[PDB]
Amino acid sequence: LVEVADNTVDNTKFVTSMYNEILILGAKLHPTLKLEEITNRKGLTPLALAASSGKIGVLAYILQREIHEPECRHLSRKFTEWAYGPVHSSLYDLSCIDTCEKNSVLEVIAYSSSETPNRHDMLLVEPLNRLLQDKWDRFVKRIFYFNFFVYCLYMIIFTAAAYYRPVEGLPPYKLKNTVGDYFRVTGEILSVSGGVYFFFRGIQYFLQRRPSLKSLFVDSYSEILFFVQSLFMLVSVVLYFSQRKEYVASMVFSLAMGWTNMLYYTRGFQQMGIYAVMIEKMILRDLCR
Amino acid sequence: LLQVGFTPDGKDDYRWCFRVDEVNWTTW
Amino acid sequence: SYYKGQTALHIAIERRNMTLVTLLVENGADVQAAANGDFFKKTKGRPGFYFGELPLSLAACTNQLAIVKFLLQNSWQPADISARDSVGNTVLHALVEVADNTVDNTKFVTSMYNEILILGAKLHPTLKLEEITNRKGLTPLALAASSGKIGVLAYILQREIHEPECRHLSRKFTEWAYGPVHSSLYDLSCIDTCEKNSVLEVIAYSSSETPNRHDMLLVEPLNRLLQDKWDRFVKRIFYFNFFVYCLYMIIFTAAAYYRPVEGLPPYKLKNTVGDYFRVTGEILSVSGGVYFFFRGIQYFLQRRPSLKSLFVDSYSEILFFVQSLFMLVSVVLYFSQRKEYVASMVFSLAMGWTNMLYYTRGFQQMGIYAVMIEKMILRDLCRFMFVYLVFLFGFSTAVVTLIEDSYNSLYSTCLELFKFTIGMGDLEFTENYDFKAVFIILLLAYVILTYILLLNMLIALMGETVNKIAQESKNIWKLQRAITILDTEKSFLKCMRKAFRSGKLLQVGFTPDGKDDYRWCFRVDEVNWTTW
Amino acid sequence: FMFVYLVFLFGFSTAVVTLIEDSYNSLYSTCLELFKFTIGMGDLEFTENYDFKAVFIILLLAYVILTYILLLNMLIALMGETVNKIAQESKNIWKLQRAITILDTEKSFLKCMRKAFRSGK
Ligand SMILES: C=C(C)[C@]12C[C@@H](C)[C@@]34O[C@](Cc5ccccc5)(O[C@@H]1[C@@H]3C=C(COC(=O)Cc1ccc(O)c(OC)c1)C[C@]1(O)C(=O)C(C)=C[C@@H]41)O2
Ligand SMILES: C=C(C)[C@]12C[C@@H](C)[C@@]34O[C@](Cc5ccccc5)(O[C@@H]1[C@@H]3C=C(COC(=O)Cc1ccc(O)c(OC)c1)C[C@]1(O)C(=O)C(C)=C[C@@H]41)O2
Repeated sequence: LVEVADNTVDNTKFVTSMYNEILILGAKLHPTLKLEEITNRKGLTPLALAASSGKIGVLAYILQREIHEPECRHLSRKFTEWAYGPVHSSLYDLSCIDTCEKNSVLEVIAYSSSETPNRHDMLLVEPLNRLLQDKWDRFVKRIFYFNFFVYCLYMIIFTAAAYYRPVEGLPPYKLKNTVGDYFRVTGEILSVSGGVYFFFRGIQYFLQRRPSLKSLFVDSYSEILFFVQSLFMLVSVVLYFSQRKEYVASMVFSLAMGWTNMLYYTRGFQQMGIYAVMIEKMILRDLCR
Repeated sequence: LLQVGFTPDGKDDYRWCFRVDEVNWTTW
Repeated sequence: SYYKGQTALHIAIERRNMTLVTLLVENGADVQAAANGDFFKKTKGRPGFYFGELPLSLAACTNQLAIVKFLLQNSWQPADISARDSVGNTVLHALVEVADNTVDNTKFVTSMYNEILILGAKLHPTLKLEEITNRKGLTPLALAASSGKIGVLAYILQREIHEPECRHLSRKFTEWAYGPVHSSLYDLSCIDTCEKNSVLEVIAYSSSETPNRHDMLLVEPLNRLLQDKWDRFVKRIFYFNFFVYCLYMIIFTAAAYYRPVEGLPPYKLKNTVGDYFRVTGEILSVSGGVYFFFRGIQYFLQRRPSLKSLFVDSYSEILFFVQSLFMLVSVVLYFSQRKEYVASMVFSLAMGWTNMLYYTRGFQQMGIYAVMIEKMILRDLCRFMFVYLVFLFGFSTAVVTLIEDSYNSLYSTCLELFKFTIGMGDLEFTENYDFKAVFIILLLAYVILTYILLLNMLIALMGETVNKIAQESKNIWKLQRAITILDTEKSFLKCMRKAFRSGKLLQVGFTPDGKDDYRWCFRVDEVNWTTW
Repeated sequence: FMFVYLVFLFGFSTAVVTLIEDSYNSLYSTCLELFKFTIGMGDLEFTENYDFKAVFIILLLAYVILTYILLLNMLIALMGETVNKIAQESKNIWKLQRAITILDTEKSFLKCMRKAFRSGK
């Protein structure tokens, strides 16, 4: 019933109605068993299937499914606490919406391939929008701002240690006995440590997701760019340990990438996001072809 | 994490919840 | 707190229970008591619905005309139409803010407002309920005008009641209708120069958050009154203001052009006609500076605008204050015996000349250019500079680090790459810098990324802005004219006193108390023959 | 749009020439150099050692951003709207011009109208 849906008002209404009827009848026949917990070969429930395949009608039905019938209450997903007037307090189940299993509605909508048609409008469904806003206001916001602040500091140190690179002799360079030399070597170490961190982050992301080659750039632009910056710094340090003057040619690439990559954090504001999105599409659709 | 209903099997069910509110007065 | 004072009467009223609400009062329940709580208060932080604290206010705001009528005429304890809650908003206030600016809701709220007004007048002809203000000290008319409730404002301004017993209630009086023409008389009792708040003075000084302010001035009496004011005395005062500022700019330019270049400031007044003219010009310039300084300070004290809306709604005032500031600093440094007065003086002068776009607000066709330049500098350019500077600084640190062994200093790299952004660069690739291929790759990437991608991105965004704020030119112009008229009227008290804002001061009806009422009026006419 | 542009040009050029009265020697040459700045044919040399160099740089960078980028593209968008408006309805635009041409040609020569036999019959 989930995949037979075609995302039209008539078909969605019909499929949801008959889904309700079959669910009620099965519950009447077999109250002991619950049919919504059984997964297919891919190991995802009908709720997860509807969320993943873009079936916005079925997902909207299941998420806020309210059954008023007294004998059928455990079936209801959303409970209406009270309604004094225009306000109507409601309680949503959230039983398998966040941190539920290897698959969940949020974790599946977020990690779509961009082929899904309704992913942009899928997050508009009441419980998901409210839950995401609550998460953002609760603890995610300050962690994001701390992440942005630390990367801003890392870019400042990377820029300063790149600006004052010694110009006399061939690499490596003996650690001169001075405060300035100590600061320069500390800055180099901080830069390379950031490089290793970003390298492992990128590798583990690519192992987890394992994106298809065609959709490697449509949906992982920023991850590709952070991996490329880390790669260039890694090659630079390798060539600096290999006693060649050609570490700077890779280092400038790494640094300009590093600075233009703070457009990744413009994703956190409502007004400033589009500039970071335009630059992406305009470089992949138009310019490339 | 509250229990808001009773299962047909007679055992109380405890489930997570997330209270929300909305405004719609055009329907009276 | 949450339920403070809340009783089953409130639920029955909100549940549209005809009898239960009746039974509560029949038993002896008193409605004069009110329920106040965080849920009832008008707070956006938490869910709530403000219908007023008075139970009569609750019943009225809940669309129950029969029940409120019964309560008002209830024998046991009639509800007090004049009751005011802790906030101050009486029933009329509550009806005003409960409006949501929709055809159905506006029609309903206006209709029930009329019914309650007529009923109260019947009960208490002696008292008039529309003159009582809330804690903020503004009437329901002023509340509707301020909060953007265009439906309620349009209702109250042109409220015509044909009923013979209810005539003093009517705001607009129709003198006669020979045909398509229908002479009308509007009250104007509290529309201009009424109190510390008035409909015009409140619409003009909105925060731009109000949705209908541009379309609020379209209401008949206000548009007619503003046009009459503009045609009567405001127009020549505006043109005299523009002429005097044009002369002040000419003198400021001439005395700035012929500044002495020998020695350090101050300069001894040479015995000549030219020197006398130069010192006279300097004095005229500084006097203009003091005038603009005090004008700006008094404006900022009167309005006291919020920091966020300091630039959205006071662009021109900020610019005039900044010009005055630069001249003041220039004169201070000229009295401090430093040659650095000219550096501030040129800023002051270019500001002065480009500020005559303020007076382009007075023409219909020329206004938009002064409006575009504003939005395009505050919305687009400001936030696009963040996007551009990460690019410029990243690529310039990159470039200067590459060839540290035109592009010598970080400043010169910044300048050369800015000219690359705006199409005035030259890709010479002549001098033999180290790592030439990497240098070429960097700057070609930079040109394609900024000159082609980013610059045209900005150009398309600004074109969208221009397209957006060029279609609706009339609305853009009319509000600027309204603010100009209000400020000109307020500048000179005798100007308003002898302007005779109202068309006439006539008595057109008799009050229920039997004493003739004399009120201001402003005759208007209109044409509509499709209705026969 | 020339009214809007000339306040900018004259204010900024009086400003520039007053600053460095101690290419940019005469007010005429300031006007010409800044007009080429408006239409993208200027050069920000910043070479000769004028007094108050930082203020000079700030003035001309402000001028370029304000006129070359903001104002010129404002005008270009406005003219594009004009072209868009009067290019959609080409047939109407043409037919009236043809009508006036026909009327004037007919009126120019009286014998032309006399022997033209305006009416079919
Ligand atoms: C992986 C890819 C596509 C990419 C890596 C480098 C080589 C890149 O050139 C490109 C190809 C290119 C080059 C020049 C013009 C257009 C495209 O585009 C980016 C890439 C293109 C630019 C612009 O990058 C952006 O779009 C900013 C951005 C937008 C949204 C984001 O979420 C984001 O996250 C990091 C970054 C920056 C560079 O990385 C950079 O700083 C320099 C010196 C090279 C640019 O290759
Ligand atoms: C208070 C603000 C915003 C402002 C003051 C000065 C510094 C200003 O640069 C800005 C920032 C700026 C600079 C360069 C390009 C864009 C923006 O914009 C104006 C300000 C921007 C310009 C353009 O001003 C205008 O928009 C004209 C104008 C339009 C509508 C008006 O109602 C108006 O009333 C006075 C003026 C003129 C300057 O004041 C000027 O003449 C010079 C030399 C500096 C310009 O700062």
